[PDB]
Amino acid sequence: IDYSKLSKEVAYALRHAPWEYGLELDAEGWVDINQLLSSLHESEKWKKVSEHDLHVMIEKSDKKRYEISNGKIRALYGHSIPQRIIKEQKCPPEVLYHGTARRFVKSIKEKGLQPQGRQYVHLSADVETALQVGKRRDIKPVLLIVNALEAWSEGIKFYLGNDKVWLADAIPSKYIRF
Ligand SMILES: Nc1ncnc2c1ncn2[C@@H]1O[C@H](COP(=O)(O)OP(=O)(O)OC[C@H]2O[C@H](OP(=O)(O)O)[C@H](O)[C@@H]2O)[C@@H](O)[C@H]1O
Repeated sequence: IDYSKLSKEVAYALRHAPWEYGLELDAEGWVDINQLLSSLHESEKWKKVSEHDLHVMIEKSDKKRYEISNGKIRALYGHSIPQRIIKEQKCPPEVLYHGTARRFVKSIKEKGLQPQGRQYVHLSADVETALQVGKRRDIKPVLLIVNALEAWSEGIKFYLGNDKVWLADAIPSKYIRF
């Protein structure tokens, strides 16, 4: 089992297109794990995949993308579906980070950080994690430093993703150090 490719398939089902797998996510993103497995088994590549394989995929991952609880599974962040995933509001640390591509910096300066295709702006707890986010689009990514606690004190909402991935509503440029 190629766990990296399996994770990409699971991400598509749990973040982007659950309907394509015949799945319906609840308000917090959960779906029955046997329903996900049944849907994965529609694809020739994944007919061997067991629940055990999903736990191992999670255990071996660089990132805490998914969690399995009481026979249900969800993605913790990254969703793009029309129905807003309900996340817990959370006061952020003083500073969070956002790694991006050079070609987006002018637009972020003018408009702030926007959720774009996702439901939430995604932020990083540390510099190295943020640079890895930016490296997905740019070999020379730009580190943005977000005055997150200041933004929160002025009404910008932040939400729990995981220990390394923070979520937010749109963040005005005034809170972003370039
Ligand atoms: N006003 C504006 N004008 C122009 N561009 C703007 C803009 N505001 C923001 N942008 C940029 O628009 C891109 C959005 O791109 P994305 O939706 O992929 O967000 P992201 O890059 O944060 O990545 C999410 C997670 O996906 C991966 O997680 P996984 O590995 O899949 O688990 C990562 O690790 C993350 O945690 C980003 O470049 C923004 O900088």
